[PDB]
Amino acid sequence: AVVASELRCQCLKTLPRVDFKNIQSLSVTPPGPHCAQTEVIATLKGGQKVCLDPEAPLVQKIIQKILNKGKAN
Amino acid sequence: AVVASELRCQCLKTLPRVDFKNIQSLSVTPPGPHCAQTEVIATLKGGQKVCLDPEAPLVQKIIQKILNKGKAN
Repeated sequence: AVVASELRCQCLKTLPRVDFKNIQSLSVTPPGPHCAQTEVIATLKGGQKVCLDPEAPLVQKIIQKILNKGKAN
Repeated sequence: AVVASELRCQCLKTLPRVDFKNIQSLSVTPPGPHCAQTEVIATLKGGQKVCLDPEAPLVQKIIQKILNKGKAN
């Protein structure tokens, strides 16, 4: 009945460091006529994704750590 | 008939800086039993997405520029 998903953002909320070690995927997109702020979408290991910080600026470090965690090639 | 998408990666190839200013979305995911390397997926403005560098390490700068391009709040 009532509405809980309209002119809000990319998600009701977001995490600054979703189950990091679990983060098995990520999705960053700019804001729109409501999100009023960039937002991302990270997936975890096991089957559980969601929306994360705005480009994880404060968590960027831990993020750059997740992005640089592919130094196995 | 022939197969062109098997034990390869997240995409046939990837861009180090897809239509950046157009990049209207992004998706970063780790490699698997074939990609042998982290890969991402960025979308452009107009309706055209694809796979980008591996966390755009060399292009990370221009990327951090796209991630920090939300300083309008």
